Amino acid sequence: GSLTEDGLSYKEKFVVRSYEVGSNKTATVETIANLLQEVGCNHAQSVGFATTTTMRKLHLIWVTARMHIEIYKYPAWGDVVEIETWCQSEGRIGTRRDWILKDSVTGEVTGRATSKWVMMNQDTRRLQKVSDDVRDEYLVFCPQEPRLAFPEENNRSLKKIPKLEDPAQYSMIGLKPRRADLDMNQHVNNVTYIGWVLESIPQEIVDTHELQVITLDYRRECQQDDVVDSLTTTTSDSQFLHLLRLSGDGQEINRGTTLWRKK
Amino acid sequence: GSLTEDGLSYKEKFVVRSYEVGSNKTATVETIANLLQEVGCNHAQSVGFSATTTTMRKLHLIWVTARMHIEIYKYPAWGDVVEIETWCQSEGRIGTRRDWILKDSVTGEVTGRATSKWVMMNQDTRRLQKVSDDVRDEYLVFCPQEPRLAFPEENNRSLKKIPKLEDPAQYSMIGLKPRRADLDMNQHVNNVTYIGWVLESIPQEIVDTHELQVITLDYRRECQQDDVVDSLTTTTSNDSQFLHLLRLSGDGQEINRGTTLWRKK
Ligand SMILES: O=C(COC(F)F)N1C[C@H]2CCC[C@H]2C1
Ligand SMILES: O=C(COC(F)F)N1C[C@H]2CCC[C@H]2C1
Repeated sequence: GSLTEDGLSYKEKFVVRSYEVGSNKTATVETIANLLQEVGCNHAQSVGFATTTTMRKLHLIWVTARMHIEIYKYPAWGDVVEIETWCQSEGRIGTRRDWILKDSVTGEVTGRATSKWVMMNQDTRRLQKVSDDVRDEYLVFCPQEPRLAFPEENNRSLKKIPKLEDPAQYSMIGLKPRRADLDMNQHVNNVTYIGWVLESIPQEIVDTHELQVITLDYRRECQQDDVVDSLTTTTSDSQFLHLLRLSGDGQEINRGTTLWRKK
Repeated sequence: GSLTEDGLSYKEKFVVRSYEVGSNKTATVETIANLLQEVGCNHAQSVGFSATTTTMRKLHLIWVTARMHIEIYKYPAWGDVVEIETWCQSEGRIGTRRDWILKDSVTGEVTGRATSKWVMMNQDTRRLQKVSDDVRDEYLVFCPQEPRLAFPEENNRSLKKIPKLEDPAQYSMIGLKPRRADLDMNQHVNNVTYIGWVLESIPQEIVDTHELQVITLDYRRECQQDDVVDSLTTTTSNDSQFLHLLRLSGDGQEINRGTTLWRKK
């Protein structure tokens, strides 16, 4: 696509593909999640990026800490969806990347997303606050006045997610990543976690309901040779509490919540 | 994309995406396989197939993949535009063939090509059957009459008989299950998932040092949503050759067999 007239956001139109849709012939939440990360990459490339000059000298990367997605209408197979994305500072806590999905024909908002990214060393995996010299390097590509995709004060994207208590109501055990699940850098794609979380949602809910909200908290990366267990409990529209953990020791890697509506 | 001037083939340009590339920052063979099935679906839709005829719908009949052969000379890089041209052709009452040609949008050179053999089957009973004349006439008007082969060679590798892998296998990837992302719109496992499962038993060292040049896959059975697969591999060979076997974890029922050919980077 291209940067908007002010250079402070990026837009891209995607045509939804045959293998990108589910049983309802509309894009899956993982296809939407894939399209959000693609428009985010093109926005970074269009302004010279995904690290700054300081970041590569210090072996620093932006890592996902939290992802929140709300979908009102899933684009059908053959439909064009327009996604607009931008970044914003959260001082020294990290960066936020926001998205707005629109119907290319009507112009209506059909979905929206927000993500929280934190600075981390590539080698030790130790968290880090954003330095001023780093902030100066990317502020010129962000709106100065706040531009929020989810502007509601105390909303679903900032809610504290509790840890799921054993025994879980549902579970999908023995989940492993394949080469298609890794990115260009050999790490498991952040979208795979969405898929693994939804694997423990019972098929009856998937057949009768539509996923409206998904909030995911990223605690630890699943390695190529790791095995995950996906756990789910109904906390309620249908509401679920989720937990991804290592098959062996039970080390937590993700926690989240989903909200579904009757079709 | 669109049908060509004669309406006997379809072309589409795809821009390669960030999540669609592997370690070498070029499209994976599963991304290529996904793009081939996407250009095939748009070709069917552009001539009124949204993918059976009136006779096929009335008789609960569908086209199923029996064999897929893909040969790649250059994998498109992240950001590159790849142009795929696809067409179909009759093989009398045996079935249909769908062929593909991948081209570099900048140079116009052929960077890859594929051929597939499809057979008619009843959706419910899963029993194969020959292409009837009533069906043949309904789709012949969308195929070239003179043969148009992507792999025309006198002794091409797309028609070679694949043997069954003998136990013990040299390599293996056990306990492979499909997730919802592996199913298509009809809830059946996507034919591309089998390519990935086959490659899961190729050792990582081969993937890091070699590039996949040829892959031939034979489809014997479909893996159900609640099935578990075992991927087996044995080296049969500057170039590396492998013999593959996908089978059910339990009884050892065969679902796929294939071969791969790799070349040093
Ligand atoms: O990768 C980041 C920061 O994390 C998150 F926001 F994507 N970026 C990408 C660069 C291009 C857009 C502004 C710059 C911030
Ligand atoms: O899908 C097929 C044939 O099955 C298989 F070979 F792909 N089709 C759909 C139409 C495309 C032009 C020929 C028509 C027959």
